[PDB]
Amino acid sequence: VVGIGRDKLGKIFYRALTQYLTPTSNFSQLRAAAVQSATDLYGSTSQEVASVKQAFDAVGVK
Amino acid sequence: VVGIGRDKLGKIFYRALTQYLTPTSNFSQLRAAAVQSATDLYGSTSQEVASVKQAFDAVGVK
Repeated sequence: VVGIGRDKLGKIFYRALTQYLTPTSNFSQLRAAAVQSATDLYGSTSQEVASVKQAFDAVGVK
Repeated sequence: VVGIGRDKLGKIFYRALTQYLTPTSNFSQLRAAAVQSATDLYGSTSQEVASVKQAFDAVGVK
């Protein structure tokens, strides 16, 4: 699973938008925002961060 | 009114990244990707689409 267990990504991504993201966002801004979000929500010793990272990998290159 | 609960938001963003997004992505590209994910998942005139849009809309104003 390329993002933990789909629905569980919710917390990370929502936070990544409303706290870490900008109106003038690119792909990389999202990446950092999402990793930071995961790190804060579930700790960084977690596969939850690794899963956030994994999402970015398979973007168009499925 | 993010009427789905942050946990549902995860389903969307996995699909948004891996199936709908580009390597050379931007905020506007992501808007569509997430909205479209939510459409596929929960119908078009859906609270899921409403909650997704709202996230992007808040970010875009500050």
